[PDB]
Amino acid sequence: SNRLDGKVAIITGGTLGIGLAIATKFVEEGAKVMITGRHSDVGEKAAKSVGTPDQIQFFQHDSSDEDGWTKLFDATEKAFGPVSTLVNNAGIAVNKSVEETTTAEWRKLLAVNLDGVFFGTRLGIQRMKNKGLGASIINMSSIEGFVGDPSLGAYNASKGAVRIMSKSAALDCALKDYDVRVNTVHPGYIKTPLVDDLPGAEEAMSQRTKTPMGHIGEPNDIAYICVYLASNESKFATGSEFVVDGGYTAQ
Amino acid sequence: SNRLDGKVAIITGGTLGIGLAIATKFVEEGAKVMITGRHSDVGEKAAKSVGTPDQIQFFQHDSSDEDGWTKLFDATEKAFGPVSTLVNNAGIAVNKSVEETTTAEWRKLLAVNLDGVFFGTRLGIQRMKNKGLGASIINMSSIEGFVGDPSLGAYNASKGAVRIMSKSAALDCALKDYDVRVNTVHPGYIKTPLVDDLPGAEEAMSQRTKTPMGHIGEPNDIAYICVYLASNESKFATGSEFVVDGGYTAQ
Amino acid sequence: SNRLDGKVAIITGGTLGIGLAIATKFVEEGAKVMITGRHSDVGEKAAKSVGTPDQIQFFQHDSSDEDGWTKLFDATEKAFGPVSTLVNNAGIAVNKSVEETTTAEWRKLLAVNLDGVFFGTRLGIQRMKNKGLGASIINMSSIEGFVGDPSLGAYNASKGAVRIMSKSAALDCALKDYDVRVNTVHPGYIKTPLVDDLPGAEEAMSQRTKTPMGHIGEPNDIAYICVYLASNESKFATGSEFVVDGGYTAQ
Amino acid sequence: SNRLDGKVAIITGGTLGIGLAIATKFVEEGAKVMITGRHSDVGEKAAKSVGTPDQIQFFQHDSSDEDGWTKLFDATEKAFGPVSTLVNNAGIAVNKSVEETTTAEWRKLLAVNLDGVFFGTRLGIQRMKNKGLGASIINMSSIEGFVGDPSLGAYNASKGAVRIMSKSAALDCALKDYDVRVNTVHPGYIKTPLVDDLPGAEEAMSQRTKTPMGHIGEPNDIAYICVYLASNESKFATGSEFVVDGGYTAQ
Ligand SMILES: [Mg+2]
Ligand SMILES: [Mg+2]
Repeated sequence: SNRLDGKVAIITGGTLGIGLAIATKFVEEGAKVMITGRHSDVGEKAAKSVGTPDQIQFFQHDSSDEDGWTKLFDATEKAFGPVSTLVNNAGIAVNKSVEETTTAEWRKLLAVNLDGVFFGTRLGIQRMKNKGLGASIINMSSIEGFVGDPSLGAYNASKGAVRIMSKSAALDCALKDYDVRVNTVHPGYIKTPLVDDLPGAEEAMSQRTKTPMGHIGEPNDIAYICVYLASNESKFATGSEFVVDGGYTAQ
Repeated sequence: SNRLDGKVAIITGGTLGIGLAIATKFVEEGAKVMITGRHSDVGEKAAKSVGTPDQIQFFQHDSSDEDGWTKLFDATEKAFGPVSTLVNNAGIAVNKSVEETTTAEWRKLLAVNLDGVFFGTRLGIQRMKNKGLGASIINMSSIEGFVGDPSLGAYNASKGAVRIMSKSAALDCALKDYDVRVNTVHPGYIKTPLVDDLPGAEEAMSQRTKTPMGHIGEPNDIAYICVYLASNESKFATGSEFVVDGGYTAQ
Repeated sequence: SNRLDGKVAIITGGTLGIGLAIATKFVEEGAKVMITGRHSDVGEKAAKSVGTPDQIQFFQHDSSDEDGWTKLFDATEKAFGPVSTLVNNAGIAVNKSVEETTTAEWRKLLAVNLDGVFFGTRLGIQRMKNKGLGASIINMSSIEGFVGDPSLGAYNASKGAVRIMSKSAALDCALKDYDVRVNTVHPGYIKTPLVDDLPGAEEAMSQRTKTPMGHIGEPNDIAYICVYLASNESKFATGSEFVVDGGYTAQ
Repeated sequence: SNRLDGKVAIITGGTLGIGLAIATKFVEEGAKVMITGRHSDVGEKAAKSVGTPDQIQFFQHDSSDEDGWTKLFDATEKAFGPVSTLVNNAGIAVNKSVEETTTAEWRKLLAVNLDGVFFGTRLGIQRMKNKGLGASIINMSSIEGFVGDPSLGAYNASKGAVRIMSKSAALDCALKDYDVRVNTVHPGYIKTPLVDDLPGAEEAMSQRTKTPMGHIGEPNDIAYICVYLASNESKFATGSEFVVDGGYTAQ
C-alpha cells in the first residue's frame, strides 16, 4: 500500500489482460494511471471498472503512431501532472516461422512491438529526465527475448531488440544523471481471456517440457513485478531483465 | 505492509549489512525471522535492535557447518513454526586472482559460499516441500556470478556455481510440485560499514566505468527485492536471476 | 586447407574490411564466393584482388532491397551452383543515443541491419533447405547484441533483434530437418581502414576498461570463426552465439 | 593441416571419448600431446593408437590430485618442451537432484570437476605466461553450465563455477599481458561408448524437446572447436563461451 504514492503512469495496451492488471495494481498503490488502447468502448469501460477519473483515464492510441505519442503525454500531463512512469506493454503476435513470414506481417509486427517501444522510450526520456520524479520505463519483453520459438520469428526479433535497446537507454540515462531507469520484464505464458479463447492452448503451454510448474501464470504475476520496478524500491536497478516465467528459461 | 504475513524466515549472515536489512524489512512486513552469525554479542544485539523475541531471534552458526544446519532448522521450528523462507546470504570474499589463490584460501571460500549454500538449499527442500507454505529459497549471488573480476577468482567460481545450482533445484521442485521456489539475487556494489572501513573503496566502485549510476547502492536496495521473492507476489518466478547492480552488468 | 571444399557462399558487404577478409579466407579454403556491395568500382576491384571469376565474383546489391535478394541468389546459382552458405555481414552504424535518434535514422538503420538480415535469412532457408548441401547461415551480430552502448541505440536494437531471430530460424530448420544451421557471430572492436580514418578511435577502443587485451582485433579474427561455421566441422552447432571480442563482454 | 604447428598440449581425461578425439585431431594438426587418465593399460593403448611417442604420450593422473599436476607439467616439459595448451576435460557425473545429493557425492564430484580445473588453470597460468607461446586454456564445461537439470545438481554447480571462474582468469591474463587466453567449451549430448552402454539413453537425448536436431553429436564435434581455440586463429577470443549443443540451449 502506497508503494506508488505520487507516481503518474502511462500503460500502453492497458485495457486488457496483463496491461489492465498492471493498471489495477498501480491504482491500488496510489499511482495515477492513463491506459491506452485501440477501441474506445472497451477502454472507457475498462478505466471505469478500476476507479474514478481522478485516478485512471483512457486515451485512444495505436502505439505505432509516432505523432499520437506526443498527444498522449500532453493529455496525461494535463490530466494528472508530469509523467513519472511508462510501461510499454502493447504488442501483437504473428504465428509464423521466419521462413513463412511475409514482409507485410514483418513490418506490421515491428511497427507495434519495436517502433512503438522506441517512440515511447525516446519521448519518455525527453519528458521525464531531470525532474526529480524517480522516473522508470518498464519495457515489456517476454521469454521470447531470451530464447527462440520456431513459430514466432518476427516476435523473437522484436523482443530481442527491445531487450538490448533498453540497456542502451538505461546506460545513457544513468551516465547523464537523468533520474530515469529503464528495465525489461519478460513474462512466460500467462492466462488471459484471449488464451481462454484458444481450445487446448493453455494445455499445450502447461506441459512440463514448456513450463516446469505444470501450469501457466496469471496477469497479476506480472503486475506485482511492475509495481516493484515502478516504485523507488528499485532505484538501484537499471538495464536489467526481470523474468517471471514458471521455470521456462531455466531448462 | 503485511506482504510477508505468516512467513517464517531464516537469514544467514543476518546480523550485519545486507542480511540485517533483509531481516529488518522481513519483520516490518509480518515475517518471523531467525538470523544467524558467527558472534553472539553482535547477533543478540542485532536481533534486539529489530524487534522482540516473538518476531526475531539469533542463532549462532557457521554456514559451512553441515550438522549445525539441522540444529538451526529445529530451533527456528521450535521458536516460530515450520520454516517457509530461506535466504542463503552468508559469504566471505578473498581478493586474489586465480593465479595467486592458495588451496587453503580456495577451500575456505568454497566451504562458506558454495558448500554452505548447498547445505541450506538441500535441507530447505527436504523441510519445506509439500507443506502448502509457499516456500521460497533466495540464494544470494552477485554480479560476480555473471562477469569475471581479475582479483576475485574463487569468489567468481562460488557465485557462478550458486547461480546454476539454484536453477537445478528450482526445476526439480517445480516438476515434483513441491511448492518451493528457488531464485538467485545478484547485488552490485553495496555500501556497508565494512566498505566504509576501506578508504577510497566506494570511490573506486562509484566510477562510471564500473557503476554507471556514478554511486553505489545501499542495503535496503537488496532487502526490497528479497521481500518480493519471499512473498506470494512472486509465486510464478523460479530459476531466475534478479540483478540490482546500478547498471554494472548492462555495459 | 580445403576446409570449405564444394561450398558456395554469398557474403554481403564483402568488398571491405571484415567481409572482404571472410571472402578471402573462404576462397583460400576452396569455397566459391559472391560478394556484394553498393559500388561497382570498389566491388569489381575487390573481387579481382582475391581471385579469378571461377572463384569469386561481385554483385551490386543493397541488402535492404528485398527484390534484389532474389536476383542475387539467381546470379550466384547461375555462376557457381546451388548456394550452401550465406553470411549476412552488411551493416551501418549511427552514433546516437535512443534519446537523440531521429525516426529517419531509426528506419534507415533497421532497413539494412534488421530487414536485410531477415530477407537474407528467409530466402536462404527457402533456397538451401532439403538439398544435402550442409547449409549454414552466419548472421553477423556484435558485442552490441549482448550489451548496451549509450551512443548506439538503434544499433543495439538491430543486433539484439538479429541475435534472437537467428535462434528462431535455427530451431525451425533443426526441427524440420532442413539441413540448414543458423548462428550469430559477435565481433568486438576490429581494426579496419574506416577506424584508421578516425583519429584516436582505436586508442579509445583499446583502453583496458573497454578491451582487456589492451588492443583491438583484425579482420582475419572474424574470418577464421566464419570458416569454422561455414564448414562441416560445426555441423552440430546451431542457434548459438560465437563471441570474438578481446574480453569486452567478459567483464 | 598444421593449424597447431609447434603447440604442446596437455589433455586431461584424454584416453576416452571426447578427450581422445581432441587428442587425435590435435596430433593430426601438428601438436604434441600428453593425455592423462586413471588407468595405465587404457592410456598406453590409447596413446599408441593415435601416434608415436614423439607425437603423443600418456601420463597417469587424477586431476583432483594437486601435487600430481606439477609432475604432469614437468613430464610434458621434459618430453615435448614448454606447454602452450591445456584442455581441462576430465570430469565425472552424479545422477542426483540437489535434494538427494549426499555430502560425499558432492565433495567427490567437486574435487574432479571444480578443484581439478582450478589446479590445472592456476598452474597453467604460472607455467605458460610471458613466454611468447600463444598459450590457450580450454576449460571443458557443458550445456549444464548454462541451464539446470533436475537430476544433475552437483554437476550444474561445477559447470557453472567453471564457466565464470574461467572469465576471471581470462581477464587477469589479458590485463597483465600474459599471452594466455582462457575460454570454455560447452558440449551438448555427445555419443560415446559410455552412452552406448546405457540402453535407451541416446534415444531419450535425441528427442526434439531436448535436442532440436533430433539426434546427438559425436566426439569430433567437440574436437574441431578445441582445434580452433588451441590455435592462433582465435588469438582475439578470451573469456567466452563456445556452445556446440544441437540447439539444446536455443529453446
Ligand atoms: Mg560488462
Ligand atoms: Mg531452454
